[PDB]
Amino acid sequence: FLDGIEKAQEEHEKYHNNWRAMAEDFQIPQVVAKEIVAQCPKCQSPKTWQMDCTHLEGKVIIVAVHVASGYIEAEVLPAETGKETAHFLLKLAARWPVKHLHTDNGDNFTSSAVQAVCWWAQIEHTFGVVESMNHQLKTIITQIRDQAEKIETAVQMAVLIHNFKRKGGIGGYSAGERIIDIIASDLQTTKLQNQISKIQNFRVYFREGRDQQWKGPATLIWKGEGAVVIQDGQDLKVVPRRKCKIIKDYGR
Amino acid sequence: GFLDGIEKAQEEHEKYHNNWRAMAEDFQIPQVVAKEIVAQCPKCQVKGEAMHGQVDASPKTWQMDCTHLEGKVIIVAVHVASGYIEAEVLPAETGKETAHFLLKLAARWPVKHLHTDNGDNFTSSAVQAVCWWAQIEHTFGVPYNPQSQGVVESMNHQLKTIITQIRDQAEKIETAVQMAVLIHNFKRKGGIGGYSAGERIIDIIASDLQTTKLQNQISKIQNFRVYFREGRDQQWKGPATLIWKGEGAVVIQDGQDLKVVPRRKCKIIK
Amino acid sequence: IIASDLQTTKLQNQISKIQNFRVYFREGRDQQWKGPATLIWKGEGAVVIQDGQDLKVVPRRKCKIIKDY
Amino acid sequence: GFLDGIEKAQEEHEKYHNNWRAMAEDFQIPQVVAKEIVAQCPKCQVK
Amino acid sequence: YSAGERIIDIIASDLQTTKLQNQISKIQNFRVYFREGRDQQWKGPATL
DNA sequence: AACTGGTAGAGATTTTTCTTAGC
DNA sequence: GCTAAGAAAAATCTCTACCA
DNA sequence: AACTGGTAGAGATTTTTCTTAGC
DNA sequence: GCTAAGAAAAATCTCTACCA
Ligand SMILES: C[C@@H]1CCO[C@H]2Cn3cc(C(=O)NCc4ccc(F)cc4F)c(=O)c(O)c3C(=O)N12
Ligand SMILES: [Cl-]
Ligand SMILES: [Mg+2]
Ligand SMILES: [Mg+2]
Ligand SMILES: [Zn+2]
Ligand SMILES: [Zn+2]
Ligand SMILES: [Zn+2]
Repeated sequence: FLDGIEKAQEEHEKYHNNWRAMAEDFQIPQVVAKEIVAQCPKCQSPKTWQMDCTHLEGKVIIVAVHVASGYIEAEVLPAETGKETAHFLLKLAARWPVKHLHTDNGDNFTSSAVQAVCWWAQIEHTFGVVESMNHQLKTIITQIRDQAEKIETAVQMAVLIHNFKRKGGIGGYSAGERIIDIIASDLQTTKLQNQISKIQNFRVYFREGRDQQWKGPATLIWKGEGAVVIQDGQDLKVVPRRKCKIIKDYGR
Repeated sequence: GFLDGIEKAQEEHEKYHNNWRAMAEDFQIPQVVAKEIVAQCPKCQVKGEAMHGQVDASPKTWQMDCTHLEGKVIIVAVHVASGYIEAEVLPAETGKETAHFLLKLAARWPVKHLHTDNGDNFTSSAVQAVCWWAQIEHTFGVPYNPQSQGVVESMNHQLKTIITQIRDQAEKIETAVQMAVLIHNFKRKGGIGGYSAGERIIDIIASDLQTTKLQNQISKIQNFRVYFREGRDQQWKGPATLIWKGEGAVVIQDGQDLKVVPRRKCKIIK
Repeated sequence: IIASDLQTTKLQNQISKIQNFRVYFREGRDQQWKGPATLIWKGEGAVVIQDGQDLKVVPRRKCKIIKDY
Repeated sequence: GFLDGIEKAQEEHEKYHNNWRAMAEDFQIPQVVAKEIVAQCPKCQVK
Repeated sequence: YSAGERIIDIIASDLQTTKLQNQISKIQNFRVYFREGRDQQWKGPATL
C-alpha cells in the first residue's frame, strides 16, 4: 500500500500520469491519486454548443452542434424571428445540459426573447465547425431526398443517419457514443470532487512510534478500516488507526 | 350420512346461491363438497385473483401516451429504465404528427422497442412506416387496461403538478410545458442512485456500452471447456464454455444459455 | 391387443388430466363477466384464451381459472 | 365436477359392492365421500 | 511468416494475457438492481 | 374543541388428521 | 405393539376491486 | 403460444455522529 | 486520558393519491 503510494509518486515525478491510470495500475484509491495530481506544480468543454441558421429549398433550417463530439440537432423554422429561435433554444436546453452557447452576430440571435431564455435557463451567450456540419448535412439530405415527400422528414432522417450510422475517428465510434462517454466522464469527476471536500473537512492528531506526544494536525485524505492516509509537510504517510485521533476542523 | 345432505345442498344453492361455509355448516357436509357445489355454478364466479404483473424495463424501451391540458393535446414519451421525459404540444391528434414526433425521438436517442395503448393515432400506417424505416418493435397493450403503461401515466401526473407550480412564469402553454420538462429532468433528485433523470439515462447507456466491449475482449481469448452432468436423468451434454469458476459453483454457457452448475457435477478439460 | 389398449387408456388419462381448465374472464369497455373458455398459454401477468374460435389476451387480474379435482 | 361421479359410484356399489379406494381412483371423487358410500351399505365394512 | 508478423503476434498474445487478468475485475466492478418474483421493490446492489 | 374506510373472496403457505408399511 | 413416513384436509395470512 | 402498475412525498422508527461531564 | 450518557442529524421503512 505504502509501496504503491511511493511508486505512484515516483512514476508521476517521471512521466506526469493522470489519476485514473495511477488508480488502475498501482491499486490505490481514487482520492489519493487525485491528491497526487493536485500536489504537482506543473499540472495546474463538455457543455458548449454552437448554433447557426441556413436555407434549403426555401425553408429555414436551424442547426445546433455539440462541439466536442459533433452531435447535431436540427429543426425547420416557419420564420426567422426571435421567438422561434428562443423556443428552439428552450427545447435544446430542456433536453441536454447546456451551459455555454456560441452564436454569430445575426438579428434573431440578438433579441430580447433569446436574452430572456438565456437568463431563465442560466446560459452564457457569446458572439463570434458549424459550416462544415451544414455542408455534410446538406450532402446527406441530397443523398436521401427521394425517400421522403416533405422536407422535414428528410431533415430528420439525415440527422439520424449522421448521428448513429456514420462511424469514424480514433476508436471507430459514432457521435452518440462520443457525447454519452464525454458527459459520463464529467459526471464522475463532479461526484468525486464532492466526496473529496466532504472527507477533507477533518483533522488528525497522530502519535509516532516510541513516543508519547501527539504530533501536528495533519490533513485527512482517506479513512480506511485499519489505515489512515494523512498529508503533512507536502508528504503523504500511512498511519494505523490505533495511533490516530480524528477531530473536526472549523478553519474556513 | 350426508348424501341426502349433498342433494339438499344442491337444491338450496340452486334457489338461494349460498357460499360454501353456509352449506358446510347447515348440512354438515365436508368443505371439499361445498366448495365443489359453489365452483360448478355460472351465476357465481365473479372475482379476480388479486395479483399484479411487472412491465418491461429493458435499457432501450420507451412508452408513449397522449393527454389533455387547457384544451391542448400534449404527447409524452418516457424512457422506462431511467425516467427520462420528452414532451411536445400537438396541434391535432392525427397520425402524421405522431409519426413526426416518433421520428424526431428516434433521431435523437437510440430506440429499439416502443410500447403504446390502442389509440387511433398510434395504430396508423404513418407510424407503421416510421417504425419500419427506423427498425423499431412496436407493441400494444391489452385494450382498456391502463396499468400496462404505468410509467407514462405516472409521468403525466408529475408533469401536470409541475405545470401548476410554474404556471405564472410563462405566457403560453408551450413555454410552460418545456420549462416543466427541464425542471423534471435536471432539478429533481432522488431514486435509485440519488440521481436525476438525465444523469441516470447517461449512466445506464454508457454502462451498457462499456460492459459489452469489456466482455467481448474477455470472451475472445477464452479456453477451458467444461462437460457437465445435469437433468432428471444422469446424462451427458455437449461442449460448453466456462465463464466463471467460483467457490461453490461454476457458471457455464451452453447453446447461448447461462447456467449455474455445482462444482461436484462438472469436469474441466483444457 | 388388450395390454396395448390398457397402455393407450393410461396415457390418454394422463394427457386428459394435464390441461382440462376453464376460464371466466372480464373484458371490454363495459367490463362484464363472460362465459367459459379454454386456456392455451399461461404466462406470469396475462393469459391467452380460446373462445368461439377467437384468441384473446386477458390479464390474470381479470380472469378466474377453474381446474379439475 | 364429480357430483355425477358420486351418483355413478352409488349405482356401482349398489350393483357390485366395491371398496372405497377403487371407487376413489375410478370415479375421481375424494376419499371421504367414497368411505361414506361404503359406510352406508349394511353388508359392507370399510377396511 | 516474416519477422514483422511474428513480432506483432508475440506481443499481442502477451498483452492479451495480462489485460484479460485485469479486465475480469473491471467487469466485476459494476452494480445491478434486480427484481424478484411477486414483489414490487428493487433489491440491493448485487455484483455483476 | 369531540372526528375517522370497509367487506368478502382467491390463492399460497403452514398446521392438523388419518391410513399404512416396517421393525 | 409401537413408530414414523406420507398424503389428504382444514386453518391462516396476504392482496385486490368496488362502493354516484 | 410470448403478456404484465408505478412514482414521489409524508411521518415514524432505527442508526450514526458529535459534544461534554465524570472518574 | 479514557469512557459512557445524551442529544442532534442522517438513513430507512411503511402507506397514500392520481394518472381520461
Ligand atoms: C381511447 C384510448 C384507448 C382506449 O382507452 C382509452 C381510455 N383511456 C383511459 C385512461 C385512463 O383511464 N387513465 C387513468 C388511469 C386509471 C387507472 C390506471 F391504473 C392508470 C391510469 F392511467 C388513459 O390513461 C388513457 O390513455 C386512455 C386512452 O388513451 N384511451
Ligand atoms: Cl387501451
Ligand atoms: Mg392513452
Ligand atoms: Mg393514458
Ligand atoms: Zn504532474
Ligand atoms: Zn351459485
Ligand atoms: Zn355394499
